[PDB]
Amino acid sequence: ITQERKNQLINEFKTHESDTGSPEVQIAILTDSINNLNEHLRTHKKDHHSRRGLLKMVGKRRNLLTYLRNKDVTRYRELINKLGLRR
RNA sequence: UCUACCCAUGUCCAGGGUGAAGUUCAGGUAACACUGAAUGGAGGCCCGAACCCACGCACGUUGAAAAGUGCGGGGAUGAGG
Ligand SMILES: [Mg+2]
Ligand SMILES: [Mg+2]
Ligand SMILES: [Mg+2]
Repeated sequence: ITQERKNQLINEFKTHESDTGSPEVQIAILTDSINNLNEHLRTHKKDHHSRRGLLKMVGKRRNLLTYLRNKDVTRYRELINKLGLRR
């Protein structure tokens, strides 16, 4: 467990001090879980059930990224640079 | 001392072509795949002298020669000479 990743990408674009539901925070946590799960699948190549989990996370993260991009174009660009995404 | 195979140690193979893997960059996707370009220089790879071979024909047949010559021919970085 890491609230580290919360308090980092809360404060970058914080609505509240104890913001949790910011797209920033969500996308960041998704990015952390995605990347963790990828390295599981490097080892456990034929864990297909878990891999469907990955594809759902990826789809959530994409949809939240498309949401920012349409909402706040600058705020989107700051998030993808810090996480190191492309889209 | 010919020749067959082997062992040790040397050496030879003008030139030209083709463009494997890999790599890089770009694209590419959540990751990979995958795509393009450049690079790269593989091969009992290609064309072709030396060299090695001996497919066809002619000639020769008391020969220039007890196996050759002429004109073409095959291999030519290899299980090579
Ligand atoms: Mg050859
Ligand atoms: Mg040749
Ligand atoms: Mg000849």
